[PDB]
Amino acid sequence: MYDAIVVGGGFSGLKAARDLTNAGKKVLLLEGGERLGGRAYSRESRNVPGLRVEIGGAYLHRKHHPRLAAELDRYGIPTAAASEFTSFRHRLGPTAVDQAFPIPGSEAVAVEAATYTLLRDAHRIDLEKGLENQDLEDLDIPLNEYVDKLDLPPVSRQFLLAWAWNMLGQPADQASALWMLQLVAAHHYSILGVVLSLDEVFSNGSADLVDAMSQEIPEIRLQTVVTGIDQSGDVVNVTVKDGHAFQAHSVIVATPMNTWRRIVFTPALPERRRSVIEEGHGGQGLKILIHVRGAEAGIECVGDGIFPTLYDYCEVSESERLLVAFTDSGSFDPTDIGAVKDAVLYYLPEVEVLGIDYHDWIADPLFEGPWVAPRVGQFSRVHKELGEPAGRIHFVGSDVSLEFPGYIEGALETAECAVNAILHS
Amino acid sequence: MYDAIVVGGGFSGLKAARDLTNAGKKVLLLEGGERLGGRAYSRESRNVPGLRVEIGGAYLHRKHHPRLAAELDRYGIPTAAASEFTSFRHRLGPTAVDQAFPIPGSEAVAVEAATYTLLRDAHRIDLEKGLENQDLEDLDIPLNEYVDKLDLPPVSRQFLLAWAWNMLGQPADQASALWMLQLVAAHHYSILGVVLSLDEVFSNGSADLVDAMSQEIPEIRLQTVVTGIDQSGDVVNVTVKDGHAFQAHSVIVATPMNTWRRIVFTPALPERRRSVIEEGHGGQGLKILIHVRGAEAGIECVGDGIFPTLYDYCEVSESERLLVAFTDSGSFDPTDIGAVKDAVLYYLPEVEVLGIDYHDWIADPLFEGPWVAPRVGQFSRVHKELGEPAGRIHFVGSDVSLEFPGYIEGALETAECAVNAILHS
Ligand SMILES: Cc1cc2nc3c(=O)[nH]c(=O)nc-3n(C[C@H](O)[C@H](O)[C@H](O)COP(=O)(O)OP(=O)(O)OC[C@H]3O[C@@H](n4cnc5c(N)ncnc54)[C@H](O)[C@@H]3O)c2cc1C
Ligand SMILES: Cc1cc2nc3c(=O)[nH]c(=O)nc-3n(C[C@H](O)[C@H](O)[C@H](O)COP(=O)(O)OP(=O)(O)OC[C@H]3O[C@@H](n4cnc5c(N)ncnc54)[C@H](O)[C@@H]3O)c2cc1C
Ligand SMILES: CNCCCC(=O)c1ccc(O)nc1
Ligand SMILES: CNCCCC(=O)c1ccc(O)nc1
Ligand SMILES: CN1CCC[C@@H]1c1ccc(O)nc1
Ligand SMILES: CN1CCC[C@@H]1c1ccc(O)nc1
Repeated sequence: MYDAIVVGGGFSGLKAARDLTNAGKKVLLLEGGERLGGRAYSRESRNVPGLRVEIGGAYLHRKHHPRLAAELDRYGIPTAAASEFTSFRHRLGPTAVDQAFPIPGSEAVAVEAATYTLLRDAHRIDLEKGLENQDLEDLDIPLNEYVDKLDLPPVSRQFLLAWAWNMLGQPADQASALWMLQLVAAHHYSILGVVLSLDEVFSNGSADLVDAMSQEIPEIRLQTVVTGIDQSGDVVNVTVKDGHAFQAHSVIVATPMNTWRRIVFTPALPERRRSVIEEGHGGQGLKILIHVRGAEAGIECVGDGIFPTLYDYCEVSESERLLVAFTDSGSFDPTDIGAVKDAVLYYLPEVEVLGIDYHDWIADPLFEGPWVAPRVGQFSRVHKELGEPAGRIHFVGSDVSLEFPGYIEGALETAECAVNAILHS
Repeated sequence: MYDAIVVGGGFSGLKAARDLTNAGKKVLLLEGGERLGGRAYSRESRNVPGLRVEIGGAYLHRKHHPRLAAELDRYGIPTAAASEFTSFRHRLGPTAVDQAFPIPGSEAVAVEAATYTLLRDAHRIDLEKGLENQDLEDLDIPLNEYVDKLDLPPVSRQFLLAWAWNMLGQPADQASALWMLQLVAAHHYSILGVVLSLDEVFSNGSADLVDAMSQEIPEIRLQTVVTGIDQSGDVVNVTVKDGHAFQAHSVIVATPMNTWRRIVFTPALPERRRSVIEEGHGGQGLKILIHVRGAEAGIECVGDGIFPTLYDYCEVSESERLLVAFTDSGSFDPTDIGAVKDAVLYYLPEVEVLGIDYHDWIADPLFEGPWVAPRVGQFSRVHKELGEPAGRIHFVGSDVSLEFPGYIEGALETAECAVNAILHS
């Protein structure tokens, strides 16, 4: 038997398992798949042989993300500034300006006012309490309705909705305004910070840190899918798809929220939690790497396209590049290459699409989702609860972070909490 | 005897006297000087013969200033867009950008935050109540201290303080933060609107409207300085520097606040009012028209100069122009032409100063001040009261407007109030 079993080998699981190990505990980490790192997934390009790409999480900001910064410093892991953008090719209408902040002067007053309104709303949110414990229900409404109340003129209206489509992985009519405001809160109550936190990448890929962390973890089982967690006895029993059970005093669930519904918990999880767990969150984020010819370097495009954002990712050669597009998988089918060409040519009519690369996170049974975003009405019913212990079973992950949800920093933050909870026992 | 005597023939007095006349009242207007229009003063340039200039109030915005808009439409008075600015020559340090909004991206987050803080503060202010009736005392502190609390980085810090020096006619250490916030409130709670309301000028000068209004006023006495207002009897008696007294049921004081202290009121004015009336406000605004050679058209400069602002005013010829500078008369001596040259050359080292033109509003015994600005601590003690009736004696003027203080619109607004008060009697 173990002091602790950690279920799931993303950053959250890895941290928990390492930190518990180093505290002198006997830890087992069970990972269902063939790799560690979870939604942090560097690998070779499908389009360009020998090219290493990030197919999930990539970007960080040392100052919004201090735990991650610490990890990077700990292992001497190199980061670099993302390629700064020099060419702006927006589709925000004829009054827009082609720079990084594309709002014209004629909109300045409206933006000023909307800025005050948004930040005043975000300031209603205390990040410690949970979104369900703060009388925030009036904000838990479709983002398109919230934004209609702001009565923004067209460039700023469309610019705000494009980055919110990007950031949430949801179209405006499925996104919750409260959740948008939560992201604002999470970035020291800054609308601007939401985009500015896309500051740096791993020079050598996220696997750098994955590998550094795992090397400190003594017991790991890959291809071990947990199907059962049973704390009806004195010691927790963890059953597994094709193997013998494992036992521990404590279990950490460090798997994605939208997979919890596939595990049988005994006893059943607290009732307040059950519906949302069954529903899942509504995150439909879709990140497409696009291999292209004819693109100048340093392009950034924001607009009203089916790709709200399209921007430079990496130089492939003197004529070729990868770009990255964000949309959502409800709205867009990345396997329809004619659709990809149309969405790119909308911004960049001179560019030829050579291929795309993505991961279908939503179809992956180890995930059933990209990053977290609630359906309208979910997180004002239940939110903080989702990341609280049920007896000896802890829940961690980016998905349940109050502080940094949907970011790597959130995976680290939740793990930190569970480790400490456990070490006091 | 009259139904009403109006004392002072600026826009406030003119409106009151006209509107009362048209209501069927018997009105006398007494003006102490040789002209009508008061701090709206078009005249021929001291520097350039045949050139008509505005030596006080000039700028308006039809949408912030609806009464003024109505007056212009009433008499068919033509306005034009002020010369839009195309050349920016700021002194805001090396990270500043030479455009109308000079804040660099590196400051964007700080500006966002400060914007929220300022507007949240301005929103404490209800424009109807008076600055003394709202528990705003914590804001009634030197602007430099308030701004130090914002902890702004240099370009935005200096940009904000430059326009506030301009707008208030006071250096940061004599200006009240509460008053700055009042100007913000007055512009539909917009920091930006404070500057954007410099939208248009009178095509033919402010005298256009002065003359249109006065033509509707049947009894006017120029060179008639009021020295006494006595409402101890049943009918008000108004005594005058060199002449027989005049009598009326009602008197409107439409003279500048800083001149009230020279009139003997009988009985004495309500005690709450007396100290501030004796002090006067601390407005030291100073507007200098500068005749120059070598200046390109469309210049605008904001910076940390003894002139916080310096901008284009009018084309004099192909080589010559007028610019306008704002500073304050405590800080700067406009009769020291070597000082003027230094202050211009700081922004514009290629420009030759040929002459300056201004009016010493502060030395003018008919004014004793430019536009209103309170000393720190004044208007949180007494403010609304200054513009309230004392028995049969009304107080109007830009100086006492809650809605639009220091603007022409405020002169119209206060007059409107007094007229209506009187017509209900
Ligand atoms: C397209 C995309 C782009 C992103 N971009 C960024 C970004 O730029 N910056 C950033 O900070 N974040 C980014 N992220 C979000 C961030 O990457 C994730 O929220 C974070 O990595 C999640 O870490 P975690 O440990 O909570 O979960 P995961 O990384 O999901 O780890 C969960 C582990 O559980 C395993 N598992 C599932 N079921 C079982 C089972 N029953 N038994 C055993 N194991 C199981 C899975 O294999 C997985 O390894 C992105 C995510 C996606 C999808
Ligand atoms: C340099 C400067 C620039 C300005 N720029 C602008 C601008 O761009 N836009 C804007 O809207 N406003 C501007 N103004 C502010 C605005 O012009 C004034 O607040 C406004 O015109 C005041 O009108 P009023 O009727 O209250 O008083 P005033 O115009 O001051 O009229 C007061 C009248 O009382 C007379 N008087 C004084 N004592 C007596 C006495 N005892 N008896 C009889 N008469 C007396 C004076 O002669 C005067 O005619 C500016 C002002 C100045 C000084
Ligand atoms: C460099 N930090 C964000 C700058 C502003 C911006 O618009 C942006 C968007 C995406 C990205 O990768 N980098 C920058
Ligand atoms: C044109 N309206 C204000 C534009 C912005 C500005 O900085 C400004 C300042 C003075 C002035 O006369 N006009 C404009
Ligand atoms: C997918 N989200 C989750 C955290 C940050 C990441 C992301 C990365 C790039 C981008 O353009 N938009 C969002
Ligand atoms: C003197 N203030 C009083 C109202 C507006 C006026 C003014 C005019 C021009 C300028 O640059 N600053 C202030």
